[PDB]
Amino acid sequence: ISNYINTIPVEEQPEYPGNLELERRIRSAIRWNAIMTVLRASKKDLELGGHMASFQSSATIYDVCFNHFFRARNEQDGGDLVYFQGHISPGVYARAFLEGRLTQEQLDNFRQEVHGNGLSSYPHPKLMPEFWQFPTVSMGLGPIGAIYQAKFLKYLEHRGLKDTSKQTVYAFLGDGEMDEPESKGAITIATREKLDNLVFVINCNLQRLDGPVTGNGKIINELEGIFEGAGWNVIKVMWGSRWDELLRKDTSGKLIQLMNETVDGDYQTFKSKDGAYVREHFFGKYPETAALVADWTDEQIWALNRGGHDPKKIYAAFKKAQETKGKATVILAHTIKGYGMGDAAMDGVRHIRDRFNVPVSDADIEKLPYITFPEGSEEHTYLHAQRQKLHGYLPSRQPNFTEKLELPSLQDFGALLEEQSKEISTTIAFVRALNVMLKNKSIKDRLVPIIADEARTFGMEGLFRQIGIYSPEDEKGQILQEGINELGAGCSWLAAATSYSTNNLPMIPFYIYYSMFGFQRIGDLCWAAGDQQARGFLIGGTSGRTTLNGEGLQHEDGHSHIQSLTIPNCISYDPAYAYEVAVIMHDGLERMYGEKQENVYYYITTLNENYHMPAMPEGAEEGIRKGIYKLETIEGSKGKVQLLGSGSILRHVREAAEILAKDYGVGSDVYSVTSFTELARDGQDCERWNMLHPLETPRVPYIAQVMNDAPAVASTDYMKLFAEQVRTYVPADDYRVLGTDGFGRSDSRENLRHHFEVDASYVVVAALGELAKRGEIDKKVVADAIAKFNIDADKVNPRLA
Amino acid sequence: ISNYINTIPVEEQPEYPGNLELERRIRSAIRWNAIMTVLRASKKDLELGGHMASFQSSATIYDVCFNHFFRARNEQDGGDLVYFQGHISPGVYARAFLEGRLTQEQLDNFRQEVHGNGLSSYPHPKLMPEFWQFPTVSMGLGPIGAIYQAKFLKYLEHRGLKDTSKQTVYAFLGDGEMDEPESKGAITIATREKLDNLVFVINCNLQRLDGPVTGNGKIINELEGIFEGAGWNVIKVMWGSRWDELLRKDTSGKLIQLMNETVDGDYQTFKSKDGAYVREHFFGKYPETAALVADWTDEQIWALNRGGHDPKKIYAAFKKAQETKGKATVILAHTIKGYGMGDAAMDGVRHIRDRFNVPVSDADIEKLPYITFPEGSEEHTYLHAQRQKLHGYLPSRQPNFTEKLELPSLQDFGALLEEQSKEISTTIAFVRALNVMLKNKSIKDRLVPIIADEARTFGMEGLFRQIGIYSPEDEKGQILQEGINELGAGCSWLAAATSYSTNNLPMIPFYIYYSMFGFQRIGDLCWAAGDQQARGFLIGGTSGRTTLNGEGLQHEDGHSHIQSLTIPNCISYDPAYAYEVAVIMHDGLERMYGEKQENVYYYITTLNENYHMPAMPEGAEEGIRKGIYKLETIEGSKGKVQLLGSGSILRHVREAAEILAKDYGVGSDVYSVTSFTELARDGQDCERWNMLHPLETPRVPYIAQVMNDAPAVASTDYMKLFAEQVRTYVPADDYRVLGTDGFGRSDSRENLRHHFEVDASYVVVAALGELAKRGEIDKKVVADAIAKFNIDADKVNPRLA
Ligand SMILES: Cc1ncc(Cn2c(C)c(CCOP(=O)(O)OP(=O)(O)O)sc2=O)c(N)n1
Ligand SMILES: Cc1ncc(Cn2c(C)c(CCOP(=O)(O)OP(=O)(O)O)sc2=O)c(N)n1
Ligand SMILES: [Mg+2]
Ligand SMILES: [Mg+2]
Repeated sequence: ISNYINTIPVEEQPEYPGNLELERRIRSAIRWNAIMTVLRASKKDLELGGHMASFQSSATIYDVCFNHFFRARNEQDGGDLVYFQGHISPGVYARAFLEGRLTQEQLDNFRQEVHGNGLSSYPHPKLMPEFWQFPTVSMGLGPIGAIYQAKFLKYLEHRGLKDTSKQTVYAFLGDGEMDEPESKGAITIATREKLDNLVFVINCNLQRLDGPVTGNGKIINELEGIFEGAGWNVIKVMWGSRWDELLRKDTSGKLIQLMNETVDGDYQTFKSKDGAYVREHFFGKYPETAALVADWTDEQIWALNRGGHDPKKIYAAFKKAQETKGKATVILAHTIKGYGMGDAAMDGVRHIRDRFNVPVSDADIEKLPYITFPEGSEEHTYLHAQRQKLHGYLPSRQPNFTEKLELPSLQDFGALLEEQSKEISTTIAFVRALNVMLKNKSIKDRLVPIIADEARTFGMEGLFRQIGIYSPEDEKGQILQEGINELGAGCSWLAAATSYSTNNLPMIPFYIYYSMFGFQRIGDLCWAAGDQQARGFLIGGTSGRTTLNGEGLQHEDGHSHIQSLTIPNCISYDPAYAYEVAVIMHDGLERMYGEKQENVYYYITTLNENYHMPAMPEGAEEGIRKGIYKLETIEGSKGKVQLLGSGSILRHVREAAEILAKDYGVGSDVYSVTSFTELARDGQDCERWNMLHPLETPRVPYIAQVMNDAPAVASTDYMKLFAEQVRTYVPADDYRVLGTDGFGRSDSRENLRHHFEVDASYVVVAALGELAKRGEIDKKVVADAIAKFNIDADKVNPRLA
Repeated sequence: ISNYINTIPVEEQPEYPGNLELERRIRSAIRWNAIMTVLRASKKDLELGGHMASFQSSATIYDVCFNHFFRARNEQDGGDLVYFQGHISPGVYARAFLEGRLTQEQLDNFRQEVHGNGLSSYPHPKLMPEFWQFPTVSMGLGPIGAIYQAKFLKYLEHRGLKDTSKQTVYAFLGDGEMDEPESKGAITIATREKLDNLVFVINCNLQRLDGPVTGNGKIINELEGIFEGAGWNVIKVMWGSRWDELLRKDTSGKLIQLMNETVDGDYQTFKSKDGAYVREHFFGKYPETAALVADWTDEQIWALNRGGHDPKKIYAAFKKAQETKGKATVILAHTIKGYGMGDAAMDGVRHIRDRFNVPVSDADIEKLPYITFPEGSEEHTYLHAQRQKLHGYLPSRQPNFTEKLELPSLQDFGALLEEQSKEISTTIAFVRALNVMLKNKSIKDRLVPIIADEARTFGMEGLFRQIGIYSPEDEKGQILQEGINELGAGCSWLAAATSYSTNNLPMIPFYIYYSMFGFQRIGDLCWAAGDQQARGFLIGGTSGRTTLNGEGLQHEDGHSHIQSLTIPNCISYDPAYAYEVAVIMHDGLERMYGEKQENVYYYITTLNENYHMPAMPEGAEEGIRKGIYKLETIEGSKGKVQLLGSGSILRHVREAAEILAKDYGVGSDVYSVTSFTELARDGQDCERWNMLHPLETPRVPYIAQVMNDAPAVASTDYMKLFAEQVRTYVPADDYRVLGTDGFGRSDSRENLRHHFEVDASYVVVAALGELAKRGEIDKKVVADAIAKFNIDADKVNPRLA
């Protein structure tokens, strides 16, 4: 940790290239418009919300960037990728409006979007697909997402995919936000990969929402110490030019000491006082210091500003960051929260109007008007001149990539559609589908297989020889290995899955990991990924509660599908067979990267268990994509039932169907449910349409179109709700659901399949139980089956076990 | 960072206190038994799994701690809290067996626990409630969990609740694991809080699972750099004692420069070779280094070992960490993964038996026999003698606290059961409930309110002046303010929620935060919390998709309940009224901290919306607990329906009921569903039991004992699956569910509840639609309602919007 003064001495500070006075004129109008936007929304009294004090402390930092650094998307690259602090959006909206990119009506619709012409509270690409790019309001996700974005940009270059060398990734963070584990949790990665195309701009106003980050300490010193220890280039922007001659004057080194020894809380207090308090309490600590401002009007004292408010001091830091190579730079900008708001952080409105010399007369001020710069005006000229010199305006977003990809047809996945000689798993099927894609000229180099240490478990190690491991194992390596870091890998996946828009270069990621450590461990990023319109594939390997049998409690995933079904634009599947994964993967590619360019991403759970893989029934394609199709019908004169299964459990309900037919003469319809969730979504859609169109003929849910009314039983490797979610749509009077509710534990697949009551014997007993209720069979026969199958009717509910 | 040598010089290292010779024998026996355990499970060929290489690399570190450092739970405190690395469990089981705490049958039942006498793969309290304490296999959770456990212990001491001053928290981590953002993302807090009762012990064998952590780097240096930069005391245990002379006679400084410049990849290459190789490639790099070992035989060179394998080196670091105050300490133990296993890294195991001079014949080697030390043997005496000196054996866990608390009665919350004066929200109701508790003499100081920055949003800023904010606002402050760090807040919550077991001091944490950042953001921690038998309350504030109306996409929670229902021992509630919040909180208090000592934790979503809070209907208590109760029935001569609601949407369902009655003559039964999830679970339990007891009297779902068969409609601020989850158990033929499926956006509550098709208007059209279908009313009546209510029957499905 260095002294509590700027990192760059004024002697090494470059000349500021802009018109300081004209820029302040433009900056003040933006400040005013930002405040009017939030104030106008406030007037509605609809509890709309919005922030003001934050952008007030960082406006000048953004201002210098928009005028002298931020490159907009251009013919060569997507420009600088700016991860704007989410809640300073009113300021971004204020500038866009001034640039004529947003209308007055839109600003008046701030935080009112449902009707079509409003603005989102925060950066939400899904809501404003041509404006916002990176979802940052969920603190912590911005810094790590940016780190991996910077890394992915380097990847594109090294692979020779695109020259991203002129792109800088900027993460604008708050100091309170750095407390999130994800904020500093991955910073050593920027050093490892020498990400000199990444700049962290932490706005150090010393306060978070309900108070100061560390009132008893020095947050800027803590930040410096850890980022410096992490090998980052640290630039502290502490004081404005006014301090320059003061420090130069101080030969006793007492100012540095006072500055160094004063704690956050104190500094924050001074800020709420007056020149008198400072000179007395601050400067009054030592005579040597008091004697510096001794000849200072208290108003001269109170005039000393924090470095984050001085453009000249801000410019030096960004110019230096821009020049630095070999590592990432973090700029710690010292600011005042609620800067120039005084009263805050109509009398207060008159205050900021005066404070920033805003061009609004006393006759207009009560109208809370927005300010605009006419064409031909000095301000209008400069505002656009600076941006044009920087390639245009940002934030901006292109929702669809321009190129046409020549995707592999399903036929190209032929070998997977046929019966397998060897017993394999859906994971081996996945790796094989990847290889089919690796032979496709058009997308072969666009594929981005991602791993988090474990490859062997997923039999991914065979790909290493064919495509290599990105290791700037060389800079041309194609597979991204992120180590034991599920969040970081999800971030690389997000960078690749949204590359089609950000860089207009579609990249198709395939991130495979232990399914349990998916939505459960990185769920907030998965939700933000949907916001970011990510188009890619998340592969939850070693899935199913009873299939990853030895690992136990914190590994056995019998619910990721319950977690995944909560994301609107995530398409989840739990295939049982290899031909299904091929059909599913092919459909995803087509939907997402085909001409449709559907803003959706895929989640496919795959297995680590091998078994016979039959050939795809002819014409089963549409059903597989839809989520269900009848596998076969079995004859039986004693009765009829329908049996549904998915994943590794389908194999077991299929065995229950043979037992039922053989030992009980009960026939059945066997269905492979590739997606209980897509089927649930379809039923809901039909029911909603029906409810909304009372005079129209009721639409029939696909699952209801596929199934009949015979008593049904379903079993899967997930908790019962996974299959229960389609109850409303099952056309049978009876629909029993077996599932793996309860905490996992270590044992053999067989022992677990019995414990969780999802094996063949339970399916048979469940099927028999319904026919018994119908009067088709004697209750005694089901009671004997329970006995016959060594089933403990009185063992604790697995959910409780 | 510092030189690549041991932090502690020999002249400063203390005399080893134990019998190294005897200790090696015992250690070798534990090494053997651990491998026999995993190998024996392997023989079963049931894909049970288990690891061996990892524990082989860290065995001596644990051995020195078990012999001279670890304090077992005792009469005064819970002893040292050790977060044992997850996959080295075979080594912990091997020692427990040698200590006579585990039987050979149990070891023989390693990873086969479904039947009663087996052992879990990893540390899982829920599965082995009296053995394991902290769930660590999900990497990253243990380090951050440990930091907040150390902080909580301090908290207990500052608040005067318990002198935890003699307890040390050890987090045994892997170097690969440190890549998880959660691993280093919060190390800065240990310095902030001066956690000199926290010791991070990172096993630096330089490799993850599928390779080195950073082959082209030095993770020990990286680790050292960031931890020291974060203010921690870092102690490096690099080289064994054989290096001392070499380093001491090397006056040129070349050996250090060589050690310093060598990257991890080459170091690892050295251990796969032999002495000759090292002599040429490592020492042969320079004439001065080559000369240090010129007099050595390739064997004497091959014998040079890593510090983490030398008891004397290990001991010095743990001892030194023991006298370090004012901050936490990180011990970087340098080891060899797959140590002593050589080749591997039946009879091929005879190599390790040779390697560690294991006392088992080459004829019995194939039998994979366990080693034990007979009562009276020098080894047996020393093993137990060392432990007794340290208060016994660990790990061990106590499932229930011993003291009896005098919990508040429901009557004590009487004011909350009456009709409320002003319009308040369920969050105000929650804070008021907390205050009732804070007046209880028995539990007032056992309460642990936890907030992540935001307090005023939840009106918690009012408890500050009352109970204070913990600051070691003083050190006796009760409220834990964890800033913008949801994971850290949940870790403090976890430490508190399980203090009843680890310290036999029941503490009752109430963590309130923006619901969206609960399970979605810290779900892996939440799952581990259930594994750790956590007893506390998680309060999801500003919950509901349409209720936190202005915030939008990344804040509007309409699915946290779908995530929370995936955890078996978490009880979820979505109350609409203040009296319900009181009954649920009282019930949870009694269930968890009452005589019942039920291992479950609660999840209550609360609102930021104010509306009329009615008086609790006499006798509604049990129904509120169970999940549903009839609020009232409204008369209607034209038809009848059932209307269900929860949270903030219930009042709109009641509004729909009046509309139906007043505008259409349709009567209804209105139900308040406090917990759709608990009703589903109950129904699932009923049908499961029914299926398993076919000859017996069928069990009726509680919801079927409340509802009747009139067409039903339900609406909640959550996606449709939240209410649809009870379909199977709803006794009505028609059951329409309205929900907030889809991404959130900014707008007014009114506009949002209409966009998400969940307001009174949609409930009325849904109910009327059901009657028209029954021929009960004209289809034109529903069509006109849709018109009357300005409903867009053809707008896009909110899920797709
Ligand atoms: C994960 C998460 N937690 C909490 C919040 C709530 N929140 C919080 C806690 C804010 C305080 C921001 O403090 P900061 O120091 O990061 O930045 P500023 O002081 O510059 O605003 S702004 C905001 O929306 C959030 N958006 N995301
Ligand atoms: C969150 C998470 N991700 C992945 C794994 C899988 N995993 C991984 C990736 C291991 C490698 C351990 O590497 P390490 O360096 O932390 O430890 P050792 O070298 O001492 O074994 S052990 C293991 O079970 C896990 N348990 N938890
Ligand atoms: Mg701040
Ligand atoms: Mg390792």
